[PDB]
Amino acid sequence: MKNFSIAKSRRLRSTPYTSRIEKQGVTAYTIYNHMLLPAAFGSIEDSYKHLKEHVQIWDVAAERQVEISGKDSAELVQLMTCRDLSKSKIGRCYYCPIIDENGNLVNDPVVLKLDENKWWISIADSDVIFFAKGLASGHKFDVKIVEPVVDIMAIQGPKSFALMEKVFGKKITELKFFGFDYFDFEGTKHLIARSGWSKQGGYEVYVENTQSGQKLYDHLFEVGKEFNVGPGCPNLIERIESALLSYGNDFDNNDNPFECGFDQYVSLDSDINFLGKEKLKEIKLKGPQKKLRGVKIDIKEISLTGSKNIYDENNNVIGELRSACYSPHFQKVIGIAMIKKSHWEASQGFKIQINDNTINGNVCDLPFI
Amino acid sequence: MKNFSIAKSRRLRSTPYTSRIEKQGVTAYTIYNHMLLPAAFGSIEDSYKHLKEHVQIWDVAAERQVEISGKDSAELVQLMTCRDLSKSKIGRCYYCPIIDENGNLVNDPVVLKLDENKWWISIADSDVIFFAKGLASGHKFDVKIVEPVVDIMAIQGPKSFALMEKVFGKKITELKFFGFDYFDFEGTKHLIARSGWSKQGGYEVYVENTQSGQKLYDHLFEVGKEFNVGPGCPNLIERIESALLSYGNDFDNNDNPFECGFDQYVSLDSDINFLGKEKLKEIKLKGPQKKLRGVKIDIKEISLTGSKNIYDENNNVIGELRSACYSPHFQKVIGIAMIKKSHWEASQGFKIQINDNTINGNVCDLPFI
Ligand SMILES: C[SH](C)CCC(=O)O
Ligand SMILES: C[SH](C)CCC(=O)O
Ligand code: NA
Ligand code: NA
Repeated sequence: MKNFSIAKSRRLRSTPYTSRIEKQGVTAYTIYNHMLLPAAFGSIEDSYKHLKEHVQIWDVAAERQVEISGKDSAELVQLMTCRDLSKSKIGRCYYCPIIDENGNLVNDPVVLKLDENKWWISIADSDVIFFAKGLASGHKFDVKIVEPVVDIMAIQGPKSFALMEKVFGKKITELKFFGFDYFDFEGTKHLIARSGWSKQGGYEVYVENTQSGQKLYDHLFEVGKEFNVGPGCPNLIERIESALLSYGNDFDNNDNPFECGFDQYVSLDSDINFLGKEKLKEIKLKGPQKKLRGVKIDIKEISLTGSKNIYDENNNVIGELRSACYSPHFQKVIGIAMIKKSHWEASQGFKIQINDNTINGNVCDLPFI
Repeated sequence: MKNFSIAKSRRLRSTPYTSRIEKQGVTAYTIYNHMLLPAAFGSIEDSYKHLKEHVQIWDVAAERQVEISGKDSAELVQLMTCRDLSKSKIGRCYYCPIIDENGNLVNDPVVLKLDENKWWISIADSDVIFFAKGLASGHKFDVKIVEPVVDIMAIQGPKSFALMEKVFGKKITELKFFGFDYFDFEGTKHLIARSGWSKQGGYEVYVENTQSGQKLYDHLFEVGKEFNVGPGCPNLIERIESALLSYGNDFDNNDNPFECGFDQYVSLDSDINFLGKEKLKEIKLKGPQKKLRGVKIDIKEISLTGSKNIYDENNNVIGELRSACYSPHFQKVIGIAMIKKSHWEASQGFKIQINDNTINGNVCDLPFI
């Protein structure tokens, strides 16, 4: 067979939105945090164009939360990330790389400060809950760690502001990027952040009152018709163009933050302790020997399923292509690659095999646009 | 909306056997430990009938290892599990429930003792490596924790013993259940255990030398025609009939071992140190308020995708059906349910609504066969 079906089970968790999206045209799934995440609603290029011009509602429930509360909750959160949260404020979100004892990436979540003693870690695809539970036990921290009942719905695209203002009124229009607050829908208060896995604008509704969230979802589709609302999901083209990096795709637990472009989030000259701080000072002094870069490849199609080596003029491996797609903006394939220090330079040429032909590409900066 | 395609990416990791199985009729995938695991090679019932009579070769690479080595490795491994490993022997495998600070299940792995200071933990679908790393950091254990390059191939079914003797000779016939040793194929030594996720007999080859394992895979197909060898995968029908429990399906991180039938693996009265030991003591003394049981249901078809409530005659919820399938042995649907203390007793009747019909079922003992 060309394509393979996904086998559903209790373990591959459905979401509060599954029944809805399966009547709205979902065509493909991925699995993310042991949960179904839509991957396509037909053509990825059509979804891309729609996202960039209108507004979409996304089931991103698979963006699970790790809730850490109690007296040592701030310290535990800080312990897991190289980002300095000492001046963090309630009602703000923070991109916080989580690192291990080697200094290598575990996850790249967004952390929400709900209170000094209550934190939500909105996670990429790894079981951060168990890292946090292991740490808390070993460090004898006084915390409560749970995966709360939170199922995010995202509202993304340029018309997201107009749609959300229609439903929630003027107060939501004051919400700054990476801020959050509480908004009423038909008597139920929902936490809403101005965030989401696109650079096309919008919000994430951290649904705790599930039935109210389901009714909100339906209401967004009803009153969003004038904005050409449609279903959607994180988009492969948009996210590669925007250089939104994906744990497990672009970087993994063999990579450190300096190989990923995360330099600005590694706080080494502060007084905070976090895992691997150690080794990260050593890495920063010598500098990385490999780093994420963009590539362009002159061909019009690709289906990347795993790393592909890229090569030099003496056919020595100089990198690994990790994410890629056809970009309508460039009218060629673009992608994200881990490249050796010899080949970092934007415009640097390389070779790659697709099917059985050697094809030229070149290195470029991130983001692409 | 009936079947949906899986969307491949680097993050949904391929295996050393993917290219082979995709020429041998794989039709559906699940995701297990962030890795592709075959779910079907066409009809499940046909696969079931074949497994029960003949022999299958399975890509179960998604059964990842956590390797913990070094001076404090034995202690860290024991810290994670309620199973007493104090008399454990090199060359033996042990079923070791992994427990958190609440006494709840994190994973149900099998642990292989390679050396006093080298342990492989063969894991179910959760990121045990991060639990280990968290614990090691807080205790400052002198250990190395890695996911090694190990990609299990299983050989399962009543003809597995004969096929493996054909390749490896008399000495493999001496291997006892849940034992392992090293066996030469074409000059390369492979760790082989008598284990696997069926009750139909066989082995798991813990392939480290990937190229050799690939050659072995091909060789088993060539020399296994005598035994009607075929490809296959963990089988839903067989595993439910055999009462093999799956983390995320039948039990999860809200459940403790005394709700799951794991009592024989919980060591409370020895000197071992592990998480949740106190709470397990507290829990064992009250007794569980819910437990896994078997069910039989009077219809001939089911497609279970998540928990289904099961009801008494007056519409009170008395449990949750968590895994189910049509069983050709019973000529009806069977399954595994978490049932409340009021309604455990074997033979207790219940109701379940499947679309337009309320269907009768009853509670039963595990195992079914
Ligand atoms: C759920 S999004 C925030 C991430 C999707 C991806 O990594 O492919
Ligand atoms: C990989 S098997 C050992 C388990 C598969 C399942 O839990 O469905
Ligand atoms: Na989701
Ligand atoms: Na696998």
